[PDB]
Amino acid sequence: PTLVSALETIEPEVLYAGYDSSVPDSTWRIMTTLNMLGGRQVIAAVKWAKAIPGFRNLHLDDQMTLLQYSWMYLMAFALGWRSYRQSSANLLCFAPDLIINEQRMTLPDMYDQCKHMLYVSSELHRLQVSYEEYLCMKTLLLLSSVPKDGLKSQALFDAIRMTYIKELGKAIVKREGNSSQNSQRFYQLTKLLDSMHEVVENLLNYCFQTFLDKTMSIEFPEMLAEIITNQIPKYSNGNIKKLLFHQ
Amino acid sequence: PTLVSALETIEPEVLYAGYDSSVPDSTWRIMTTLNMLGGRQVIAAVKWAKAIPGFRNLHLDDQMTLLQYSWMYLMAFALGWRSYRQSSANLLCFAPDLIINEQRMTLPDMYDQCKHMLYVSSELHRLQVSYEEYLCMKTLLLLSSVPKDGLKSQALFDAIRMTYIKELGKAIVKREGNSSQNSQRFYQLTKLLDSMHEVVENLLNYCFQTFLDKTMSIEFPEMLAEIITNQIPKYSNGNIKKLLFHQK
Ligand SMILES: CN(C)c1ccc([C@H]2C[C@@]3(C)[C@@H](CC[C@@]3(O)C#CC(C)(C)C)[C@@H]3CCC4=CC(=O)CCC4=C32)cc1
Ligand SMILES: CN(C)c1ccc([C@H]2C[C@@]3(C)[C@@H](CC[C@@]3(O)C#CC(C)(C)C)[C@@H]3CCC4=CC(=O)CCC4=C32)cc1
Repeated sequence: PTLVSALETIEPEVLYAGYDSSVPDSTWRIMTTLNMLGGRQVIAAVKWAKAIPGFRNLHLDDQMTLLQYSWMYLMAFALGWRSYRQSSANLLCFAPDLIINEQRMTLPDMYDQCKHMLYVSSELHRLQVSYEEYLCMKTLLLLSSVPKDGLKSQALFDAIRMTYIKELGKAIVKREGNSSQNSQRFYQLTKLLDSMHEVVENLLNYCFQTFLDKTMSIEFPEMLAEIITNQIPKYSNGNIKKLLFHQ
Repeated sequence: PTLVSALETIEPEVLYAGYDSSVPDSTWRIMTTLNMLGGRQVIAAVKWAKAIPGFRNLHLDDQMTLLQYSWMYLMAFALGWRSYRQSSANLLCFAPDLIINEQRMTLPDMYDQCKHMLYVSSELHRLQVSYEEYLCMKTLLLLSSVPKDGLKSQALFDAIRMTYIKELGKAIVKREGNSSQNSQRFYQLTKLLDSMHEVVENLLNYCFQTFLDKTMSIEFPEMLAEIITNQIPKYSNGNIKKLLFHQK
C-alpha cells in the first residue's frame, strides 16, 4: 500500500463536542466544552503521531519533543481543514456539533484569535487543497520544529522529513500536471506551512499557563498527554530551530 | 463566645486567582482561571457549611441536600460582598487578583450575567450592609431552599433557621436603634435574600451541565464537592420549596 493511503487510514474519526444547541447560548458553556474537546484532541494527536511511518523509528526523547513543540500546529491545521470542508472558511468548525460564527465572538481579544484560526481555513480555501495534500502537509507540521542543539536521531529525522516532502510533491502531481504549475503550487503550500509558526505563536501566547526554557524529557504517551493538557506548555523560541522552507 | 463571632472565625481566608494582570488580556485565560477558582470555592463552601452551628446536628441526607441547592447562592452572595467592599459595586471582584470590569465583558450573554452578579453588590452597597449582617444573611442562604415533601430533621431545621433570623435582628440593633428603623431594615435585608432566588436561577441556567429532578442522596458525604464541581447540578423547581420571607 502507498504511503498516502497509510496516512489516510491512521487519520482518526472526527470528535464530537457533546454540546446542546437547543438551549440558549452560554459563552461559559462553549469555553468549558472547548477545553474538554481540546484535551481529547491531544490524546488523538499523540495516538496519531505514534502511528506515522518513520516516527516510531526515532528515539523516544525525539518523539516526545516533536509532539511538545507541534501539538497546537496539528490541532489548528485540522481545525482549518474542517472549517474549509464544511463552511468554506466562514465558520470555525471545532466539531460537527460546535460550529462558532465569527460575529458571535464580538470581544476584540477573542475575535483577533478567531481571525488567526480562520486564516488557516481561508488559505486552504484559496489554494483549493486536496485531502492527500492536507495529509502530507499535516505530517510535515509534526516535523516543523527542532531543538537548537539538535535531536539524538537527527540524520533519520532529516530522511523522514524529506520523504514526506517528496510525498507532498506526489500529491501535487495528481491534480493536473505541468512542471511550472507544480513548482508554483509547492511554493504556495510550503509558504502556508511557514506561516503556521506565526499563527501558533499567537494561539499559544493566548492560552499558555506555563513557560519552559527547554523541552521536558518524557518517555510515555500517557504522561505526555497529561503534561500538555494540564499546564499548556509554551517552550522558549531561543532554543527552537523553527524549520522554514523560505527565509 | 457569641454566635456571630463563631460565624466570624469559621469565615475562610479570601482565595487568590493566581492570574497575571501585567500581560495583555486573554478571555480564554480569565475563564480558565475562573473555573479553577469556582472549584476551590465549592471546597471552601462545604467546609464552611459543616462548621456552621446547628448544621452538623441535622441528618446527613438533609446536610447534603441543603448544600446541593444552596452552593451558587453562597458563592454569588460572597462575590457581591467582595465586589462591594473592594470596588463599591462597579467591578466584579472574583478574587483580589481577578477583578473584571463590566465594560470588558462586551458580549450580551456574558454582560447579562455580570449585571445579575452586580445587582447583589449594588444592593449591599445601597443598604450599607454590616459585616455581621452579611455573615447572618449568608448563613440564611444555606437554609433558603427545602425539598417539597420535606426534610428528615425538619423541626430542628426550623429552629436552626429561626435562631439565625434572630441573630440577623441582633446584628441590625448594633447599627443605631429605633424599633421602626430596625423593622424596616429587617424588611429590606429579607427582600434582598428573597431576590437571590431569581439571581441564582439565572446564573445556574447559564452554567449548569446536568439537570436532575430530585436531590442526589450521596453515600460518602466527602464526595459532595467533587459531585457539584464535575457536573454543576441544577435541581428542578417543582420539587423545591424556595423559602421566602414575603410571597409574590
Ligand atoms: C486542553 N488544551 C491544551 C486545549 C484546550 C482548548 C483548546 C482550544 C481553545 C484555544 C486554545 C484554541 C486556540 C486559542 C484558544 O485559547 C481559543 C479560543 C477561542 C475560540 C477564541 C475562544 C484552540 C484552537 C485549536 C483547537 C482545535 C479544536 O478542534 C478544538 C480545541 C482547539 C482550541 C486547545 C487545547
Ligand atoms: C465548576 N464550578 C464549581 C464553578 C466554576 C466557575 C464558577 C464561576 C463562573 C460562573 C458559574 C459564575 C456564574 C455564571 C458563570 O458561568 C460566569 C461567568 C462570567 C463572569 C459571565 C464569565 C460564578 C459566580 C460566582 C463565582 C464567585 C467566585 O468567587 C468565583 C467563581 C464564580 C463563578 C462557579 C462554579
